[PDB]
Amino acid sequence: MERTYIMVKPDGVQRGLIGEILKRFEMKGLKLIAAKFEHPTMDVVAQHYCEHKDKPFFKDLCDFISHGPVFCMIWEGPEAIKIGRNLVGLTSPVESAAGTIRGDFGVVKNFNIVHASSSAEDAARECALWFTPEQLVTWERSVGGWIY
Amino acid sequence: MERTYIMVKPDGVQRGLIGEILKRFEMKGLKLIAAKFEHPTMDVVAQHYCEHKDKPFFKDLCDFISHGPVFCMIWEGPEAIKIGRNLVGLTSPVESAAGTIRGDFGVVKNFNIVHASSSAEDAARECALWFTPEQLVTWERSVGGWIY
Amino acid sequence: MERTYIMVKPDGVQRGLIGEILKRFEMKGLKLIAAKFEHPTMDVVAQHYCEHKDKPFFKDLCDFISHGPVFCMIWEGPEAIKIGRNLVGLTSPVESAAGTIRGDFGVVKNFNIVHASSSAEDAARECALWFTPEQLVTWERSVGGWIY
Amino acid sequence: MERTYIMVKPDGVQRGLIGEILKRFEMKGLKLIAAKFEHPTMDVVAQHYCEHKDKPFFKDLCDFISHGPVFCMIWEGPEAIKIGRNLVGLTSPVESAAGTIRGDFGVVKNFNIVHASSSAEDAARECALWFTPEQLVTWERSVGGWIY
Amino acid sequence: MERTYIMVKPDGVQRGLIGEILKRFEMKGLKLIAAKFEHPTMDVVAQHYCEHKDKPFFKDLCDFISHGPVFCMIWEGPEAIKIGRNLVGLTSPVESAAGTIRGDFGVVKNFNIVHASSSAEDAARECALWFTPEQLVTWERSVGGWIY
Amino acid sequence: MERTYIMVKPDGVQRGLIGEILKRFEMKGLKLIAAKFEHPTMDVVAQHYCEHKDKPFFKDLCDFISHGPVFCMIWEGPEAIKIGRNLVGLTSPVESAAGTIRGDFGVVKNFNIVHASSSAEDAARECALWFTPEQLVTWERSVGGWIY
Repeated sequence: MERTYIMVKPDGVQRGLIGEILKRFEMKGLKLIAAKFEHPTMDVVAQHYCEHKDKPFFKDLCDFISHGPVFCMIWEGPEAIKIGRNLVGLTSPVESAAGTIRGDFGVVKNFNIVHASSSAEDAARECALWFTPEQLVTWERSVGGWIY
Repeated sequence: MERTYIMVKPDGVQRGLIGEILKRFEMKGLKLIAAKFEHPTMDVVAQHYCEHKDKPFFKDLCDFISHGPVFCMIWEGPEAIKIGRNLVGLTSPVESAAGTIRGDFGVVKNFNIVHASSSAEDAARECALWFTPEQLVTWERSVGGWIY
Repeated sequence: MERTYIMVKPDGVQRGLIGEILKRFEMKGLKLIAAKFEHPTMDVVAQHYCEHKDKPFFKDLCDFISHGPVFCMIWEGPEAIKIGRNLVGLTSPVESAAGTIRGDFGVVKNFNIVHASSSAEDAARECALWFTPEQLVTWERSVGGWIY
Repeated sequence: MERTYIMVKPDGVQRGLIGEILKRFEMKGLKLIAAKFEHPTMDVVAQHYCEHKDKPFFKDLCDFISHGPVFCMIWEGPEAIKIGRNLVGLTSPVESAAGTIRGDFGVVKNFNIVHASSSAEDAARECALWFTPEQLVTWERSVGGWIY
Repeated sequence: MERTYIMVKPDGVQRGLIGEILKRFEMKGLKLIAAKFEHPTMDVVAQHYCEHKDKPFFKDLCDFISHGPVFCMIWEGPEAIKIGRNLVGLTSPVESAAGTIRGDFGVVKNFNIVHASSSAEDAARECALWFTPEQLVTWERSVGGWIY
Repeated sequence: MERTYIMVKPDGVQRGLIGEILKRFEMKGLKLIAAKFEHPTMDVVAQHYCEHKDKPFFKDLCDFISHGPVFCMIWEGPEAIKIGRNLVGLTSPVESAAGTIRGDFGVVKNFNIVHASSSAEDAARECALWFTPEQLVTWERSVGGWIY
């Protein structure tokens, strides 16, 4: 039972894919916990990409996301993190199978539409980093017991 | 040039229609300004429904929405308010034409999926009431000039 | 609280529209009670079109449906009958609005894809005529109380 | 039995709507006669829009369309012209109902995505003008006898 | 040339997925032979799942399916069985790729939405068992010679 | 940076799939350069299948396509050729994964709906063979820099 951080990146937003991406997660049956449209701050972006702290691309990459806008979500369910990765596809859209977001919509990795958490450790950081705890929604799905 | 407040209500959320509704607004070409998933407070709900202040249904209605969850949006464009009404349909889904959200998904008015602002005055209140000003996103669509 | 009889006609079946039509009624929120794919008997068709018993086109119309195949459904809900008409469109496709089954898929009256009960009296007859009591399914939807 | 001229205008092409529009005509059941993607010539554009020869907005209207690109189509069927109009919606998208092309995707009237032949007279002119005799395709649909 | 048994399980029906699934089989081009919505009998269920006669999870598995409802189908085509498997995905949805039924809509394996015949042996058993000879529909597609 | 030739074959045209296919390539992000609907000449078909010049099935395959109709497209982008193969699926539909054109719509090799250039060498030949230089459209997408 997990929560994963999913983020429509600026290219996703410019291309009008927010609704499509949300809907794919919703139909999959993960439970929505948090969502918001935003212009991120540089500090949040720099923490988000902390693992790439001192490499040549770091500045350009941070600039691209902090310029925004982005659409932020947290989704909940058994093996949510792996499911997010499955729905999104591989890092390179050219290697992504049709059916996945990247497979269906992306061309080059610089513009791969959407972020999904990579691991339990990344998910734990990302969920707390992008959303304050008052933004987490407690609710119960009448239909939930037929999903898991 | 207007902004309208659009809200997926609890029945919308339970039925898995957040993504579908967002996507219909996105494809229409209105520009997204603000969005968030939330559990509303009674005080916000009571202000939202202020025009029904002292009628028999007021308590039940406020309870239904404040129990939540809801999905909140603001959308921008020429005649956004009228466009929101067009996409959503008439108050009673049974009177709503197929193609509209209510036409395509709703059965009875108590469960009509989604709220759209009714008028310029309602929109002005609703946008400021549901969203703090730091939640409004400034951005520019590369494709915008082909929409309006 | 009503039950309406809905029938994908042979032109609809030939064109691969059974699923699309079932889906529209399902997405609308009506509760499915009954469904089967069949080659109808001439007796049932002749009863179905009994109001036209003594008219010129009667033979051709009966043969058309009895030759089949058809897909039969019963759908339940408040004002299901009116809702059926709303989803299907006007008798002639050139007059049906986009969004409806005929408006989206039909070209001429004789190939108008699908049948919906026209009134309470017709539905009462059609539901019992096309389906036996054994073929009516009693069940309870967990999400049902969010629809009506 | 008519032929109507349908043209995806530059805004339609910029917004990635060619397939969406083609698909809607195709699902409606009209028979495709001709199609091509092109940069139109100024001569053709001024001739197409000749009814507007002496008018303030003529030079801008022509420039917009001849700058291109456009996707040109011919569609065949009983009452094809009226049907084109039904699928597309009214001149102004704000006044176009959901389910039509303009109702689902348009906002303003300068950017209303697609053209449809207005009348029998207009259709005959437009077909002869945007297409050459040898671009018209003769073929027969196996399923066609189930459409009209 | 094969016939495969496809069954929308109770979770599928609860989640409003009957039309979605039918539509995917229909678009794939397999030919529909039989369909019905039913509350299955305990006798049929225990027989269908006989390979699991003596096992801890037998009594719960049968109860789940016989409580119902289910939507039953037969689909015909060259290598229909393997195709059913391809459309549906692997037993566990987490391991099912996007684009399949389970990959797009499933989360856990107890709630994996739909059954598909596993092998030729299984298909012949399942068809004879969930359907009676007179529920099988003989018909011919005009477009069928363009599919196989 | 590549151009790939994509062709809806007669079975695809007969089944109403032109729009669906155009839409998938458009949604993927490749830039449309060329498109037309046509009855192809035997000369062009024979060249198209020249690698099979001296084989038994050659006559039947040539007749099948030359009888037509076909819908021809050229699509541009980084690795367009590989992307074309990815969207279309494996040569045989029973082996193509759900999500692909063949995986979603095809049943057998001979009716596999659509053609995509197989390699750089094939694409270079196919683009010039099926289209004249005059039919290539030069244009610039406002949203283009968000795709690649």
